[PDB]
Amino acid sequence: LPTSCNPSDMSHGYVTVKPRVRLHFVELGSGPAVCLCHGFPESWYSWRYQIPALAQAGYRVLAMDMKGYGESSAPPEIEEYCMEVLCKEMVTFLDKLGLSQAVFIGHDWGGMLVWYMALFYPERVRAVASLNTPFIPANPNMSPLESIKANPVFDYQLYFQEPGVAEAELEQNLSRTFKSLFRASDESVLSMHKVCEAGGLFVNSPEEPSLSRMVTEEEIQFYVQQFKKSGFRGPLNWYRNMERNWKWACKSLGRKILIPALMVTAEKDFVLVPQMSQHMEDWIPHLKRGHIEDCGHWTQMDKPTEVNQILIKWLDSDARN
Ligand SMILES: CCS(=O)(=O)n1ccc2cc(C(=O)NCc3ccc(NS(=O)(=O)C4CC4)cc3C(F)(F)F)ccc21
Repeated sequence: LPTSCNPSDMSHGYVTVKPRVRLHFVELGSGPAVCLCHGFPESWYSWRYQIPALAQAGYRVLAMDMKGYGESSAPPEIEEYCMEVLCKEMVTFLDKLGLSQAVFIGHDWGGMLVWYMALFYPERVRAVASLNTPFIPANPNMSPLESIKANPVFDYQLYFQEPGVAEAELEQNLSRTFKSLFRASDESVLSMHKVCEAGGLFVNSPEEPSLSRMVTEEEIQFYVQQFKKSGFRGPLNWYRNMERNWKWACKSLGRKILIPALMVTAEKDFVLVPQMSQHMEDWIPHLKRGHIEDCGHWTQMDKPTEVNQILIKWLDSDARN
């Protein structure tokens, strides 16, 4: 396994981007700035195996707690977690740190964020990479309800819409929540089908799940502590802005993303499947690719060595000049 991170041994940074919104991050290394942006429901610590490797490779790594998570502010309002707001906060973040650009690397919902940073704020994005999450143009004549409603692997996302409902389930037992979610693809205890009909993500999963081969008890306990601070409302709110996000995305008009870009697919991610990235080169002329076999949704901890190799090779060729 690559070198990991001990939270107590990190430099912790805090930037107040607006009076009630402060973003926390950890920072390691010297060199071009690289901002890592985690997904749902994760932490800066999801990048624990990349942070040392990227610093050693000659980068200044900034690994965020995204809005709603960890030591970052978690306002309760849904609209505080739309992509327009979140992106403009990340621009302010760069402004406050005095960074003209950074490389943005995201996974999951953080991958969605870094694509829209590249699309709308390219002057601030040196280069962009996404783990798992594709860049899909907005169709200015089609409702975000129709698309998700089709693919049955997206049913749990409907369960996540009504405020308070999934929160109660996810907050009931945090240790069970993280052990149930953070599993390799072959170790899954969840069906992402008729979650609503089942009446919950965990209705039919072990009350005392085993520990995945991917994670230690101590690592699970770090997530548990973190989610004691603000719980799951802020995190879930990222899923509750589909219409708002679509309307914003439509404002890009025809425009392409013309900066250096990297799309990394994960063979065993059965939600964010590799095929969803097909034809991204139509919108992103300088796209490069990587692909990780035997890799489920939790890319950084499932295949940390492979992630590190792919990102370092791409950073050295395409982000440093
Ligand atoms: C085309 C972009 S998009 O489709 O709108 N999109 C962009 C980002 C994005 C994220 C999620 C998400 O649920 N991510 C969380 C997630 C994502 C995946 C899985 N598990 S799985 O069943 O896919 C496994 C890989 C086999 C579980 C979970 C969860 F909810 F439990 F945390 C879903 C959709 C997302």
